[PDB]
Amino acid sequence: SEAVKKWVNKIIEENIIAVFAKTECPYCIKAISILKGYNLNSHMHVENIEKNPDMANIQAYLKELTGKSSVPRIFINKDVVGGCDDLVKENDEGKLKERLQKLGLV
Ligand SMILES: [Cs+]
Ligand SMILES: [Cs+]
Ligand SMILES: [Cs+]
Ligand SMILES: [Pt+2]
Repeated sequence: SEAVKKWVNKIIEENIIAVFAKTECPYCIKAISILKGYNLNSHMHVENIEKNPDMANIQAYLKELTGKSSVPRIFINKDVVGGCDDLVKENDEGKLKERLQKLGLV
């Protein structure tokens, strides 16, 4: 399905911070809260892919792009950050702030 891929691509390309998430997902909530703590709201988009008829196609494409089908799936300026554990590692080790600095976001 080209439509699904194009839809996912538009979300990633039109938002510097793009998070694919689902309902009642604690690690989604944690990752989003961490990102909002950098005052990134204006350049963030969160897409709930569970409330979507094509969830499985979206997840399969996210796995093709990132290696995992699970949510949260986090992209920053089209680069794959990964899941919430990946975000926590980057945040604790300073890489997240460097990412955001290079983008003029921090
Ligand atoms: Cs912060
Ligand atoms: Cs937003
Ligand atoms: Cs930090
Ligand atoms: Pt949005």
